[PDB]
Amino acid sequence: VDTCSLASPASVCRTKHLHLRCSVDFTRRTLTGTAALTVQSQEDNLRSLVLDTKDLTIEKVVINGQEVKYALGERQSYKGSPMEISLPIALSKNQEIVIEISFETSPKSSALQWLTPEQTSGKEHPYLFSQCQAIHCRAILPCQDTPSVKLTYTAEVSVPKELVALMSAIRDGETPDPEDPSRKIYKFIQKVPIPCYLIALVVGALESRQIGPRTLVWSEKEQVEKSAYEFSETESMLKIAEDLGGPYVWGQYDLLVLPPSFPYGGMENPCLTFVTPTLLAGDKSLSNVIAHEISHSWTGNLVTNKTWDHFWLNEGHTVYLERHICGRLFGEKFRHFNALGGWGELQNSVKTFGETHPFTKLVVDLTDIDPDVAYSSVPYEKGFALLFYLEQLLGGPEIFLGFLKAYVEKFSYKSITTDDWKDFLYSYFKDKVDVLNQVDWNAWLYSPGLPPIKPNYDMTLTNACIALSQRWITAKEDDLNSFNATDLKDLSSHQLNEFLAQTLQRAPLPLGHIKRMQEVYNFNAINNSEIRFRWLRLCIQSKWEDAIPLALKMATEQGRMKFTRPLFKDLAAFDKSHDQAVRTYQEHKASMHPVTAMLVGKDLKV
Ligand SMILES: c1ccc(Cc2ccc(OC[C@H]3CCCN3)cc2)cc1
Ligand SMILES: [Yb+3]
Ligand SMILES: [Yb+3]
Ligand SMILES: [Zn+2]
Repeated sequence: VDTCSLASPASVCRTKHLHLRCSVDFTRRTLTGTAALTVQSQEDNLRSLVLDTKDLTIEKVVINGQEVKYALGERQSYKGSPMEISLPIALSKNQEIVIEISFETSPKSSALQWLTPEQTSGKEHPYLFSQCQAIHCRAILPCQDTPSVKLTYTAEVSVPKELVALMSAIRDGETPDPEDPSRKIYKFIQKVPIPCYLIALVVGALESRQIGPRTLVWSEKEQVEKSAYEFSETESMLKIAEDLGGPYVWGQYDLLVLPPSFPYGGMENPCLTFVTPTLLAGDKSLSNVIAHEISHSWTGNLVTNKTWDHFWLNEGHTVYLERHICGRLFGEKFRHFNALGGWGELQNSVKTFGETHPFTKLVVDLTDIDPDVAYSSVPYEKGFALLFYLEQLLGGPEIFLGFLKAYVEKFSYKSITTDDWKDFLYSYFKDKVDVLNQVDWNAWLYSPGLPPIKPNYDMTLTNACIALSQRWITAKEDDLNSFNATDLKDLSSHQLNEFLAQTLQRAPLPLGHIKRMQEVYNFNAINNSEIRFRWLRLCIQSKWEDAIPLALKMATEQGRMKFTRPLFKDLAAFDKSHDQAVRTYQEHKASMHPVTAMLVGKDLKV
């Protein structure tokens, strides 16, 4: 059972389909309409069921054409309020009925960010986007808000006629709205069963450009050309992913480039991946995020974690596939470079939480924990590290990719636990059980801290990064003259980033060192978001007051939490910028994404 959901579990009843009919009201910042849930009883004599809700106003519940009794329980913090519905006729096992709930969202919906025209590229029209993962779908519509249940869906969405609606589904046409000529209705169909966290909606002044046989990129007009170029490797990556994972079942693979406040690098919404505009580096160098989102089309969207305690199944396997895609495109030495960088990020995460912290376990226990507070690189990188270690134990990448494909095929359209995964690993590799039994399963799956063993990494591309980082760390004042722009001449953007990551792991450095780094490398000029993030962190941690306005600007001009949270935290930790950091958060809080505002507030103790 799912300790993050208040709804009836899958063992009691299962939602098979959602038909959503709604209207997006920008004047009120509300979504209003009806959610018709087709529900299948899993029990004899079923007379009631419970759904998740969060800050929803319920008008009525209709079954068999008549209003029925319901009750909203008390709010249980971030979990929201349970909604018990009294069924008019007792159901037999496997009987299906349709329950139509009339509802309206709150402007404060934690699933939604409502943007004013000023907050968009075009400055004329407003914009709305959703982000349900993990447990925010209940803040859009009443549902069994657990990934243990998979449903198909159809939707009709009425929007102001100058705007476009898109969803995690196949577009099924548009018409003027008969109830309001100032509006358009956009229709959508998702015929593959999905967990509700994958329900997504965007409304805005959107344009599209074709970039491959099954891919359009969508954004505001101002970003279309740059996005088409940035993500032009998409089809090549989809082809490799199909080779590794099996058939792509979702029809199209479109991309949507969101406004800068989108809180994450990407979200693998089926048919329509959402990405941060912080990927728009100009040189395709941050395309691994696209590889990651593509990979979720198998690991996550087809094979799904049964509860959020098992989130590493989604992420570890996706990072594993991501790094294989990038290895195929750019070589095995590059895969190792990225794998080793990932271990570095895991080191950082473990150090941040502390080596005994429960959020550093691979399988977590989210009982009475807000999923958004637990979120970190751990499931990604500790999960990847386990799979990479197993690859090395079991005879290499060709062999292990055989397992991955078989795993996806075995559990397609299902929701599974860590034990399901482990049982299948043992089944697939039955002739290697002696090797499998050498793994310290209790440590890897259930213990906090760094894994009990570190995999073997090729160091070829990393060596120059470490060498230069070490030169800086061990430099004394009289060595600073020796550094020069030529030091960087043979380093790729990825290597510059890794040099900064290595150096940040030892921060602070002396202020004069950091001043010299700017003098000779001109890192202030680099617009690549990953590099700029790490550089500004290094500058702030090393107490360079000149970097304060730069870091405040980056923290607020975009909202990807990977960057915004640590920049604010670093600015708060620096005495010279502390008061400004707090004031800046206070001033921006009302117009921030609701989850980002919550987490930055928590980080700052404000
Ligand atoms: C370990 C850490 C967090 C969680 C809960 C969780 C899972 C996914 C989440 O997704 C949020 C963003 C990540 C990228 C797009 N969605 C958030 C919280 C479970 C295990
Ligand atoms: Yb159609
Ligand atoms: Yb010296
Ligand atoms: Zn992911």
